[PDB]
Amino acid sequence: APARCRVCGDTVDEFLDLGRQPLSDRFLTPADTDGEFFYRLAVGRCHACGMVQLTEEVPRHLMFHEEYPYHSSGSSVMREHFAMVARDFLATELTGPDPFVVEIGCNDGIMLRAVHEAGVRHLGFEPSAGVAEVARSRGVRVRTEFFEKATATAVRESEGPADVIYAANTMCHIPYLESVFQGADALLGPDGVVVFEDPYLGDIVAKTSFDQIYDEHFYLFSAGSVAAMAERFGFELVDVERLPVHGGEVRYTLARRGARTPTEAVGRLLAEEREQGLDDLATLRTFAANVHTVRDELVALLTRLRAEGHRVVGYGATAKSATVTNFCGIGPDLVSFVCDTTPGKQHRLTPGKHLPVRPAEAFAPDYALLFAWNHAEEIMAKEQEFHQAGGRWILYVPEVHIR
Ligand SMILES: Nc1ncnc2c1ncn2[C@@H]1O[C@H](CSCC[C@H](N)C(=O)O)[C@@H](O)[C@H]1O
Ligand SMILES: Cc1cn([C@H]2C[C@H](O)[C@@H](COP(=O)(O)O)O2)c(=O)[nH]c1=O
Ligand SMILES: [Zn+2]
Repeated sequence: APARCRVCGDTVDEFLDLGRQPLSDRFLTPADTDGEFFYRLAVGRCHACGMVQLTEEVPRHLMFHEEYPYHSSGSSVMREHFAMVARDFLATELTGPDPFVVEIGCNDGIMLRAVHEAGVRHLGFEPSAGVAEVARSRGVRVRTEFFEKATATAVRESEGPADVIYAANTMCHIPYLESVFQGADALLGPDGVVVFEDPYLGDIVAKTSFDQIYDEHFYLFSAGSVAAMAERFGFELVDVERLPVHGGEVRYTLARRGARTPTEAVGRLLAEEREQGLDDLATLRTFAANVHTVRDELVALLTRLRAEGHRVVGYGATAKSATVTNFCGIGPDLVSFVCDTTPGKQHRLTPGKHLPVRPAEAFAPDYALLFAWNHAEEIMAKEQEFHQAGGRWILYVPEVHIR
């Protein structure tokens, strides 16, 4: 029997079943292995409001806790991006004599750092206690708390109204959006905005990039779903922008209903989504057929390659890759190990399928399976050596192909 929509409570129509999955970032020490968590990863569309979402939630505190392993400042290009975000806010929203910006999911303080440094009052919400502490050491004010209604309301009471509430790669992790927006209601000034950027459903379908579907991406936002969501909560979609990062995102700007005028980009994106059928169950079924084809093809290839004695190695032990390995039944018998630059992932086995993770230097095989497809260019150039040697790259986004 079907899931209830986490926004409006109506029935969700499941369109893709990705099977039993581990938590995407629980890399196993061989010393433990035993009590590995699995859940059923599948995706559906609310029948009333069209919000695309997972049909089983992972409990928030099993993902967001004291050992949260994703550190934002690992990425130089993401450090640059969030500096730019900070500068953009200071030029446009945080222009007053004593403004205030709240960030949901501030992580190691990669964006709020630049706001603090501009002398602007701020507060991060970061429930993962470890990274929260990194943000604090860097001067950012942080509450080690989940942003929701009550926690947002107590910040209003002690610190006054916010001009901006920002969330980057965070809103799609939070099923309880109503509580989030009751929080925003309490906390924003009359003209304030909620601004969030997350993986975009349009790019997922166009690219068949189904490895964007894993535990921490409860929602696959579009302009259409976000607009309806907003409307339900007394908000309004007033700006949108497409971002190239993390495989394709949109940054959505909401204000309170009737408070701001929507930009021409909003209507434009809404019409694009409409003519492309992005709101149709039927389109999402085509996507799921395309995903099955990718699986069929990727498996057939890897098995052909093993029968012919070609060694295959994985490149990039991405959080996304968990979905591909578990969905495709790819274990050590089809890919011997995965090269990764993160030392907290090395000396360990990948979530669910338990591929050994070895350092980058281990790379120098006949074929390399490129899991970090969103950094393909960078990777293939760094490793020209390999492909000069007759090495070949198997990619599965947007299709199974070799290069
Ligand atoms: N209700 C909530 N309020 C605030 N942060 C939350 C939350 N639920 C999850 N998070 C946090 O959201 C983050 C998702 S990862 C995002 C960090 C990233 N570089 C960025 O773009 O901000 C984690 O650090 C996690 O602890
Ligand atoms: C770009 C790159 C990423 N990786 C891995 C590290 C991370 O685990 C992951 C990509 O992180 P991102 O999604 O935050 O950009 O891929 C490598 O091992 N080598 C590389 O050259
Ligand atoms: Zn709904």
